[PDB]
Amino acid sequence: LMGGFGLKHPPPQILIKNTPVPADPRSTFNGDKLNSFITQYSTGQVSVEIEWELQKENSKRWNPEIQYTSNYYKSTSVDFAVNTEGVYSEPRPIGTRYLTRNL
Amino acid sequence: LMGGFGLKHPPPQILIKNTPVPADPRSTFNGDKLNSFITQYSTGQVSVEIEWELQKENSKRWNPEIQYTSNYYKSTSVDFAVNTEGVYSEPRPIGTRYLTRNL
Repeated sequence: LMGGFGLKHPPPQILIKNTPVPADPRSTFNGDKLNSFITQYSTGQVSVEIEWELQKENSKRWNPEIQYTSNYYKSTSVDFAVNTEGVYSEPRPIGTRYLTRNL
Repeated sequence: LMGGFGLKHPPPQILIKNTPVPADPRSTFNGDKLNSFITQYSTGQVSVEIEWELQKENSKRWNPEIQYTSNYYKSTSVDFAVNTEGVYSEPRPIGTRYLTRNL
């Protein structure tokens, strides 16, 4: 109901964790669990690639369609770009429905 | 200079004419040319088919382009259609230059 593709078997969820590294323990045995660790974090790269299938539009409409376009007039900044501070923003929401079809 | 493709050998020009059909002449020979004809005209069908080669656009521009689009707002008639009297009109001239490229 938020929109999308419903899936019985959606793309699986991917879990990631840092392995705990203990700090130096006591030199005499204690049976309690170890609560003292070295502080860590990790960084890296992630890639994702999706193949999409397209359904081409085949239409005998004579007159031109409605299209999504960018504003022609001058502006202080470009839409869908960074500003002076280096912040990327998205000006408006963009839907999918422009071309037409007979009911 | 009006714009277009210059051609040393352009598509050839096609000439068409009704063949003259004489009206009944005199029953005694005269050597002057015949100036009296039957009035005629012709109608028919014509087809023309052109193959066009396309140059695809390959671009890394991040932000959206300018596109030619039709007006969204309500109107008394549709652009590029017939009116109530059956007259077809073209509202505006439409150029070819919308997508962009680096200089």
